[PDB]
Amino acid sequence: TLSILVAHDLQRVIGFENQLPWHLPNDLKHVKKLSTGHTLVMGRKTFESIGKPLPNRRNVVLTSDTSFNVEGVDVIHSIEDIYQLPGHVFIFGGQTLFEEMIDKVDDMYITVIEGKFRGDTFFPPYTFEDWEVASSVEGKLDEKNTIPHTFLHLIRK
Ligand SMILES: NC(=O)C1=CN([C@@H]2O[C@H](COP(=O)(O)OP(=O)(O)OC[C@H]3O[C@@H](n4cnc5c(N)ncnc54)[C@H](OP(=O)(O)O)[C@@H]3O)[C@@H](O)[C@H]2O)C=CC1
Ligand SMILES: CCc1nc(N)nc(N)c1C#C[C@@H](C)c1cc(OC)cc(-c2ccncc2)c1
Repeated sequence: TLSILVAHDLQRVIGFENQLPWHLPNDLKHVKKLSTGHTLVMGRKTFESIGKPLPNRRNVVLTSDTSFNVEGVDVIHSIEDIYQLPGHVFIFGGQTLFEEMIDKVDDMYITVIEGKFRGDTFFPPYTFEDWEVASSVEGKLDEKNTIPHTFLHLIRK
């Protein structure tokens, strides 16, 4: 299974100056629950913005840099290498990897952040004409999660 995992706003903003524009604990839990025990594939800039692998799953980084070798991270150098990865693989960002992979994935786990933020990186445009809504669940608002948000699971038709 090859999936996209992404959070984007009403205009498909995903990032700003190598950071997420929002702070949403419910979304991090969501990500943990989905990917624990599986594989995350991410671009080099995305990895460096956090700088540490996420524990309890395989962390894979795509980069042209043949000197890359981080403790607890696996490296690949070609998009083609993604297909050799075993198990459930989640394309985890950022913009460049999303653009490269959106036409190739089976399904998408999207957190729609119902706001308009300033961004410099975007999720590519897509149409529901090509994607069936397997599920759509509103996030609960509270003290620490104060932006409305919706978890979508979309499956390519
Ligand atoms: N809201 C969300 O769900 C998410 C948001 N983000 C955000 O996205 C932004 C970063 O996106 P972006 O700038 O596009 O960077 P990326 O994370 O997509 O990294 C780009 C780098 O990945 C490597 N790479 C990509 N494709 C290839 C390839 N085909 N072959 C070899 N290497 C490749 C290259 O590394 P190299 O230059 O070393 O060769 C390239 O420079 C940040 O703001 C981040 O916060 C990221 C993930 C999720
Ligand atoms: C969650 C934000 C998020 N939400 C959703 N729905 N999809 C995503 N793909 C991401 C994401 C992401 C990237 C920036 C990312 C990569 C990473 O590579 C290790 C670690 C984290 C991370 C480690 C720990 N705490 C917060 C974030 C985030």
